[PDB]
Amino acid sequence: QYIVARPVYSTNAFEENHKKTLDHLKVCCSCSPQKAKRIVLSLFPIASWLPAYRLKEWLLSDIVSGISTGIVAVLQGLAFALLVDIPPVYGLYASFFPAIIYLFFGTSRHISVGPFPILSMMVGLAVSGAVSKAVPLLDDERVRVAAAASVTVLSGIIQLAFGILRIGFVVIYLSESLISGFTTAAAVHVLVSQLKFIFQLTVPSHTDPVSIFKVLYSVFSQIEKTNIADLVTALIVLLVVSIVKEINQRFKDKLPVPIPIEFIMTVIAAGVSYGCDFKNRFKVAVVGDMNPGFQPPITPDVETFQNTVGDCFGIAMVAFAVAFSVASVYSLKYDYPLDGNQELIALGLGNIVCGVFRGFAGSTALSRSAVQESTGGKTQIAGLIGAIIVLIVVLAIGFLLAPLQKSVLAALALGNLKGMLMQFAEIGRLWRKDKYDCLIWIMTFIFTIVLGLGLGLAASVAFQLLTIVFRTQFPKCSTLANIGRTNIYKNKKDYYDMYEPEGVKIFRCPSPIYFANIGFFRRKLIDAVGFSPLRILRKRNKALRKIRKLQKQGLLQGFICTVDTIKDSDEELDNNQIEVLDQPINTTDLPFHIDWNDDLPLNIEVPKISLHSLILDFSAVSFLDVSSVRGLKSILQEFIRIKVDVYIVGTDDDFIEKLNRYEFFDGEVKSSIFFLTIHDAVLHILMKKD
Amino acid sequence: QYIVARPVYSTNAFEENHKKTLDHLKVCCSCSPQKAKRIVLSLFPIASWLPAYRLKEWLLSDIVSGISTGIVAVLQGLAFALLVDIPPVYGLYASFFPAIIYLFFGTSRHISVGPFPILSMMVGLAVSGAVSKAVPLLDDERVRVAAAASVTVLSGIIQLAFGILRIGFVVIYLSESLISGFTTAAAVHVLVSQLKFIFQLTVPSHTDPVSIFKVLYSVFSQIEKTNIADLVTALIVLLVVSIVKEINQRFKDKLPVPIPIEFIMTVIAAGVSYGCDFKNRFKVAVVGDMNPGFQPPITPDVETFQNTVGDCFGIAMVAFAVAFSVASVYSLKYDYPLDGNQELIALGLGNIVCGVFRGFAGSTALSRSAVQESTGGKTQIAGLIGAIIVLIVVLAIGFLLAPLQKSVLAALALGNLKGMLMQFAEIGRLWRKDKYDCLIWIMTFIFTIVLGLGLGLAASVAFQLLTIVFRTQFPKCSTLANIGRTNIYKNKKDYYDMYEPEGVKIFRCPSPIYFANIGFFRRKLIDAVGFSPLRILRKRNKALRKIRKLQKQGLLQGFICTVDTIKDSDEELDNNQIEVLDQPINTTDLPFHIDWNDDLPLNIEVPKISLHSLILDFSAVSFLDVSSVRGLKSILQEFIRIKVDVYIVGTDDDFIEKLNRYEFFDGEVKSSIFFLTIHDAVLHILMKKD
Ligand SMILES: CC(C)CCC[C@@H](C)[C@H]1CC[C@H]2[C@@H]3CC=C4C[C@@H](OC(=O)CCC(=O)O)CC[C@]4(C)[C@H]3CC[C@]12C
Ligand SMILES: CC(C)CCC[C@@H](C)[C@H]1CC[C@H]2[C@@H]3CC=C4C[C@@H](OC(=O)CCC(=O)O)CC[C@]4(C)[C@H]3CC[C@]12C
Ligand SMILES: CC(C)CCC[C@@H](C)[C@H]1CC[C@H]2[C@@H]3CC=C4C[C@@H](OC(=O)CCC(=O)O)CC[C@]4(C)[C@H]3CC[C@]12C
Ligand SMILES: CC(C)CCC[C@@H](C)[C@H]1CC[C@H]2[C@@H]3CC=C4C[C@@H](OC(=O)CCC(=O)O)CC[C@]4(C)[C@H]3CC[C@]12C
Ligand SMILES: CC(C)CCC[C@@H](C)[C@H]1CC[C@H]2[C@@H]3CC=C4C[C@@H](OC(=O)CCC(=O)O)CC[C@]4(C)[C@H]3CC[C@]12C
Ligand SMILES: CC(C)CCC[C@@H](C)[C@H]1CC[C@H]2[C@@H]3CC=C4C[C@@H](OC(=O)CCC(=O)O)CC[C@]4(C)[C@H]3CC[C@]12C
Ligand SMILES: CC(C)CCC[C@@H](C)[C@H]1CC[C@H]2[C@@H]3CC=C4C[C@@H](OC(=O)CCC(=O)O)CC[C@]4(C)[C@H]3CC[C@]12C
Ligand SMILES: CC(C)CCC[C@@H](C)[C@H]1CC[C@H]2[C@@H]3CC=C4C[C@@H](OC(=O)CCC(=O)O)CC[C@]4(C)[C@H]3CC[C@]12C
Ligand SMILES: NC(=O)n1c(O)c(C(=O)c2cccs2)c2cc(Cl)ccc21
Ligand SMILES: NC(=O)n1c(O)c(C(=O)c2cccs2)c2cc(Cl)ccc21
Repeated sequence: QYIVARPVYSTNAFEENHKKTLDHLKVCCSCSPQKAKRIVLSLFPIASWLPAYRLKEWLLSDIVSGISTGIVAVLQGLAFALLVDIPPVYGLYASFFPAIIYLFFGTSRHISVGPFPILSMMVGLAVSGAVSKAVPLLDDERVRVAAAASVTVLSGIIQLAFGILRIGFVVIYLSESLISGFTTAAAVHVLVSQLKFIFQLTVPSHTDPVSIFKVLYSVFSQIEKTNIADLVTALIVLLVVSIVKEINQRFKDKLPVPIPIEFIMTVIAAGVSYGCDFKNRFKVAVVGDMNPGFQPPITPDVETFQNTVGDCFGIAMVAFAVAFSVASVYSLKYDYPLDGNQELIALGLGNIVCGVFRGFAGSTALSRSAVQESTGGKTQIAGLIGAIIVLIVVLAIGFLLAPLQKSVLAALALGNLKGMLMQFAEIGRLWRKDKYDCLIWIMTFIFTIVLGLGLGLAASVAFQLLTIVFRTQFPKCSTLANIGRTNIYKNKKDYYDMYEPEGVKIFRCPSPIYFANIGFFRRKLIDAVGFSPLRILRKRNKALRKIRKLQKQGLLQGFICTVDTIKDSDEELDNNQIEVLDQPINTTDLPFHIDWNDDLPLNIEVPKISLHSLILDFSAVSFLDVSSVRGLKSILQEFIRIKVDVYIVGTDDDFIEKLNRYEFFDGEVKSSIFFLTIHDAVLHILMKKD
Repeated sequence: QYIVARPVYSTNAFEENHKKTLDHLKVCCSCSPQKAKRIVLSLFPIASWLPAYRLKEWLLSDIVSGISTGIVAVLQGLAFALLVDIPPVYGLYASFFPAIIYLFFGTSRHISVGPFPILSMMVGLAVSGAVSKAVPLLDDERVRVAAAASVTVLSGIIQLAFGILRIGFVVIYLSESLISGFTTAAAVHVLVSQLKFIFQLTVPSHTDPVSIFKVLYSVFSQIEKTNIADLVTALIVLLVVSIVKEINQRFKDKLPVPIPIEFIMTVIAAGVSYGCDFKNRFKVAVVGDMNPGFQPPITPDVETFQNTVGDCFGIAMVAFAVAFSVASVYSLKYDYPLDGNQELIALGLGNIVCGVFRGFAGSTALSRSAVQESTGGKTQIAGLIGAIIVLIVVLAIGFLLAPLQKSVLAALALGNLKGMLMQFAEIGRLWRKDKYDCLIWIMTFIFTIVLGLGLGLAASVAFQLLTIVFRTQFPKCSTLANIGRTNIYKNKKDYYDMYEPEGVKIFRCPSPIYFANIGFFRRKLIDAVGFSPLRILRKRNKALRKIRKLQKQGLLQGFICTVDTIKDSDEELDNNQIEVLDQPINTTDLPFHIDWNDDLPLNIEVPKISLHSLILDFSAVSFLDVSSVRGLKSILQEFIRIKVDVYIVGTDDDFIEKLNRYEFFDGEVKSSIFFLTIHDAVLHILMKKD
């Protein structure tokens, strides 16, 4: 049973009966020989797991996973190089250099970095913006490569500058409702942007607010020019891949290393396209012969930095958020301490080295990481084998992809959109849960469809921040009362036999009071008390001025009258003199001790007040700002001058220690109004009144 | 003394011992004859105070205040029409039509609407943007008037659309730190923009990111062309007005209706400029003769709506925020119910009627409202007399301002910048108070100086919203303990003789848990408990799998061994099989009842745990979202499967009623874990353990 027999404490009788107990530059600038061995081995993390490498139980699994992710990285390299309007050889450069740099500088053991379609589509939008903003067949796709490389270099520089300044916690402003709303709209963007390769149409590059319908108009105005031999091949590839992926999602009994339908269908499509001369019989958009070898490095152009300095921030944000959210899943499994700041440095170095050698930007993909982890990827040596496969495709076997339809690539990339399109079926899962994150989802989807991918992310983040203000805009403030003659105080409109003491009003605001809900708090407090205290103070001051005017006239003196009725000379105060009606009342010059409650002398009318104390339950108020401290001080000054005691209960110690440095406590609003709980304020009032 | 002898309640034993107690379209669509008389008399509020008009005590004071504000409105009309590059006659139209419309449609009794310099400067920027974006001496200032009228019409339409949709609470996103940071930067903008009239220079219109230094470069590159006869006159006017304003701020004894130095200095300057032929002796920039009469109305141009649709939103926001913050001061005095939604409708109608008749936009000014209220303005009839004065200046006495220097106007408008420039001396008043609103002030000032007035307001609002996330990003989570063997639980690192029970950990997070602080909450909870529970669950599952493998081999059977030492066959789990290490443990198929704490059989190693229950004090957690509910459910599922009881205390009723519709409670995380306070959870643990 709950038995308590303590005295009544009031936060100053408690702090005197139980006694309590440069700034950062001398702990962060101490050059020690034990700290450099931590800093270097956390900056260059290949010296930490490569000596501690269990060879005999990991090498074969890493080799198998490396081959099985290198084939997928080759097939996804020259398929994401079509979302950018560059030749498809520049997609193989994008999946080789970051996989080499992340081997030396990365912390995650299970992701395989390369390109992934949302970031390559954002790069494809930014390069068309840089082309359309620059001052003055093969000469068009030269400046596309030369500007995509510079967009990649600038995004890597931004990511490296994030990683050096140790701001790796920027992923927490990217809640999963915003990610789930951005991802389906990016999937719709991919599905629309890959229509011009299935139908084999010619679409000009659009870079504007809404461009998901400009591409739709430019495609659907020339449906009569659709190559049937490309559409039939893309439809045949698309329904086989979905059926075999459905079979691979089910049927997982006696089935190790599930059947790769993408590689098999690509081999079959390339063999058919070579054997029957599909470039000459029909007229298809075949992937031409790539130059065997790498390209010499280019200097990044300066005039395209100043044109796309806004899009590279969004590219860096998306490339860090995706590569953190994917890697944290495999970090919760296997229990390794993934470091957020080193990921930005590794991805920035990988993107810089990729952009110097004419690649394009990218981070890890969810499907390639799932292929690398599901087939037994133990460490990042599988990424090295996956990069060696792309190296041997670039150097030697480049002619084997020369009879590739370029519509089977767009059909394969439309294959695994079902993972990002099923999240449409969660709005109903969010409508019956919060109705604020459903709003965040809907507004993120609308802003990403309409305002593109660069501006839509910033607009959805700015709305996600406004949602938190919407949550605490109109709090459900209530009035409390006692249940069962004990220390249980709950809401008055809930239980039956609640007892409320005489002249005590316990008020509770269940939200942190800041600038958007201080006026609402004041209005709700005035409506719950029953009067405005400034109105009663002004009427009391008017009555006191009339009383002392009658005393100066020689009528009053307790307070006996001479005549029964006087004239009702309502001396109204003009401007620049009405501010004396807000002054505190002093009755030291009078012999009587008026209380403004029983009655007054002749034709003096003052509204009555039954209160003598109110209690503010501030147990849920988390913080205050200058506007709340100013408004709260203005409220308590009206409540104290009206002879009503105020108590603020339920606060802990650093709340009072923060309120000390707000110039809150003066000779009127003393520091002895803070009590511990609600019940020892009611007990203090009851032991003070009698 | 505090004596309590209640039983121990657990939010389900409490709700069964004390029994408790279309949606809005049928209360908002009820056409009643008593509701129309409220709606019309709140929409057309001149029918409410004009019959209730105490004539014999208000008429003379309203006439005096009307004359004294009409002179100031005339002198401020054709001085704010120089911040826009229009002829000065179009400033007298801006202070006449809104004062007539606000008489019929306004609620405040003490503001005098007209132009005010921040909004006219924003109009002057937007009109230059509309000129510089339009496709193709007197022909330049024709399109300035024709585009400023359309910017005014669009801003009035936006304000009227705000007032009809009843969103009049948008001023609460405009905290006083943001207003105080925006106002001084607007004052610096006014002081720089009025330099070309003192020196009498020719400056082209700049409309861009940063333009406070483009005007400074265009002025200070041609200092050698400064008219000395204008600079000397502006300096003579400027130091007299400041001295007499200092004398008027002090010396307020036997001094009614303080001496207007602006009208006297304007009369003296005009008389000197006429008597000595200042347009011919020197070569000054005198205010030319205005056409006597109004202008016929124009249709607003459509092509300039689409160019400045972004700036008109900022003009409407500033025009509502200033006219609300000024009117609320005189609404707190005199006690009248000012309505926020009617102010938007009245200002929108005033701006529309002003923009049709070739005026420009505006709301009330602080100085004109102070002049109208301080001289005895009782109602809005003083605004009507102030408009009649502007009418008689436009119609008849227009030649009296024709010898006006146009540098004395810029010198007068630099006079009362001291009210908006002294707020520089509050950063030190905000540095020792919060250091978040000092940051809001500094970032608002920097964004308004750099990004102009239109974009700077939006950027400072977007940073003000981010400040609230910065306040609750890293909360100061703590561990509590008991003081003095009673129901007082406070922070463990504060007091000396705090007692903590055996195996109980009371944890407290003093912030609402949302998406930005759920990972920090999980990391702080794991660091305060002392272990990760998923690690102990995985090691317990590995040990249990080894135990049952030894049982299948025929060695174990309580739990006696056969041999002393076995081989250390560490059967490590591959991928797609390691997720069985997170499953709950069941020991129903074993005869023994292992507890994972004392010891285990041969070479089995499990980490020990001293906990058996932890308590989460959620009294300060105001709300949750889907990310917090998901992460909290994931935390409690690890803590329950490890055989550690969890209790969540300090929550009130609608917190549990909200958590019901989150799919939070299942067969594992039952609803019986919620307790009332901290002490009756500790008492429940102590009465359950023995
Ligand atoms: C939820 C909503 C309110 C958020 C804000 C949406 C706006 C950002 C969208 C909605 C309508 C859009 C406009 C709809 C149509 C057009 C015409 C379009 O014209 C062309 O592409 C050229 C046509 C030609 O040259 O003939 C240019 C973009 C624009 C202005 C769009 C710009 C982006 C707008 C303003
Ligand atoms: C806000 C969401 C929910 C709906 C979006 C509706 C509109 C904003 C969209 C739908 C149809 C779109 C239009 C569809 C086709 C075109 C043609 C397109 O191409 C041209 O005009 C090329 C030049 C020419 O041929 O004249 C320019 C964009 C435009 C006007 C689009 C502008 C944006 C529009 C009006
Ligand atoms: C804290 C985050 C938001 C990054 C820091 C702010 C950036 C958004 C700013 C700071 C430096 C700025 C740059 C400073 C100088 C220039 C050169 C300038 O070159 C010109 O040709 C001038 C005329 C013009 O293009 O407007 C173009 C803008 C640019 C790249 C600016 C683009 C915007 C930048 C990158
Ligand atoms: C958000 C924070 C952590 C980012 C910190 C880094 C940025 C402040 C720097 C990194 C690289 C900088 C860029 C490096 C080079 C240039 C080119 C420079 O071009 C010129 O001056 C034009 C010269 C010419 O046209 O001849 C304009 C600034 C800009 C875009 C810089 C803008 C500022 C950037 C993005
Ligand atoms: C606190 C800071 C980081 C906030 C972001 C600041 C930017 C929005 C500012 C800082 C530097 C500014 C730039 C500094 C100089 C110029 C050159 C200026 O050039 C001209 O006016 C034309 C010159 C010519 O024609 O010769 C155009 C604006 C611009 C790009 C400014 C645009 C606005 C910028 C990028
Ligand atoms: C961010 C805050 C704290 C400091 C701001 C520093 C810069 C962003 C400012 C200071 C000096 C400014 C410059 C001062 C003078 C000019 C000349 C001005 O006029 C012309 O160039 C006209 C055409 C010509 O004559 O070439 C254009 C803006 C510019 C470059 C300004 C651009 C913005 C600058 C670099
Ligand atoms: C909820 C708040 C933020 C207001 C609602 C959204 C507005 C910001 C949008 C909705 C309608 C939009 C307008 C819809 C159509 C047009 C015509 C369009 O005309 C053109 O010549 C098209 C090409 C172009 O200028 O880009 C110019 C943009 C404009 C005015 C748009 C400007 C932006 C507007 C006002
Ligand atoms: C924030 C919410 C509450 C505002 C609600 C009102 C707006 C949605 C409306 C009110 C007036 C509208 C404007 C009225 C007229 C026009 C002109 C119109 O011009 C054309 O279509 C061009 C025709 C041509 O060039 O021939 C473009 C949209 C625009 C700016 C409209 C944009 C949308 C506005 C601002
Ligand atoms: N598992 C696997 O081998 N693959 C995929 O999952 C692919 C996708 O459709 C992706 C959509 C978003 C990221 S990947 C894919 C595409 C090609 Cl061209 C070759 C192989 C592929
Ligand atoms: N009280 C008064 O009569 N006046 C002022 O206060 C003036 C200002 O400087 C203002 C600065 C911001 C708003 S007003 C002012 C200017 C002129 Cl041209 C004529 C009279 C004036």
